[PDB]
Amino acid sequence: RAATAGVRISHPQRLIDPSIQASKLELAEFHARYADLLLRDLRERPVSLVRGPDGIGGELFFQKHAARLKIPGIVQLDPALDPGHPPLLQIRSAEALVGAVQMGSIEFHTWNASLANLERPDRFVLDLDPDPALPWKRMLEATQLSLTLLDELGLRAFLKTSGGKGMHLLVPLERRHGWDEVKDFAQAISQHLARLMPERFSAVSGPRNRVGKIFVDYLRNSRGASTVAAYSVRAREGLPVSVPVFREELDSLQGANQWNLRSLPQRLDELAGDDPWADYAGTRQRISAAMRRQL
Repeated sequence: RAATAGVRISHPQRLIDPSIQASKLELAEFHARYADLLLRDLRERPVSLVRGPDGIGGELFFQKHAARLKIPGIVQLDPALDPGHPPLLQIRSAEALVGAVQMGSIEFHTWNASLANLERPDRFVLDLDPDPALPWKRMLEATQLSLTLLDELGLRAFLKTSGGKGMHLLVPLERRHGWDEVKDFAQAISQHLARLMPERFSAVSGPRNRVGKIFVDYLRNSRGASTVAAYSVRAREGLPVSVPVFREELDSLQGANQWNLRSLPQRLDELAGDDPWADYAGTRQRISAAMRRQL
């Protein structure tokens, strides 16, 4: 089990994705090999799991809580953090990560807060969700326009493909605001973009509210909500990976799912050390009165 973080994988040959002949064992090995990358996000944050016991051709279980865990190493958080439910979950090691895969996990989504203080988010996320019939170039322009606004606000943002159909923007914040304050700020950004360019942006959820447009989704900033971890896999055809990218290579992208679990190695080799999110951990910013004035 040297390639699976010491974890025994049952039914190693069952297929997670028949389209590319990706087995459960392959998925487990990917998580062992890149555990450190995924842990850059998962290590100190509560995590929600997307489990697919029958692969992507079957259905998916979105799990936040668990009473009994068969994942050696997985941490069960204090029930007081979410009364009336079994413990929340936290993965802090490769063993726990691979163990989750052994138990059917395909996706890992994290909270916008870390164990240091789960009542003060350390980031907010903006997910640009497009109409399933909108040209990719539209998402490209929408991303640039969103980044320009963030720059004017004086906020450093970190971009990554979603592995699905849109782009994700992570904005770190000092732990000086409550959940509501941060979510409302994110919503204010969405609404601002919607008022400036209503033909491009929407600040209201629901497909019928973004026909031929892009919804600047701020709802993942609700306490308990979560966002796909950078470098993690999506339970979709081709097993796409969510990949951090440089703003300078944004217009060179052709989709939000160009990279997958097998092409990630090529991506890492091409970068050869270059880290799109090199300045993430060192970023120190907070919500200011000036930012609220601009919005």
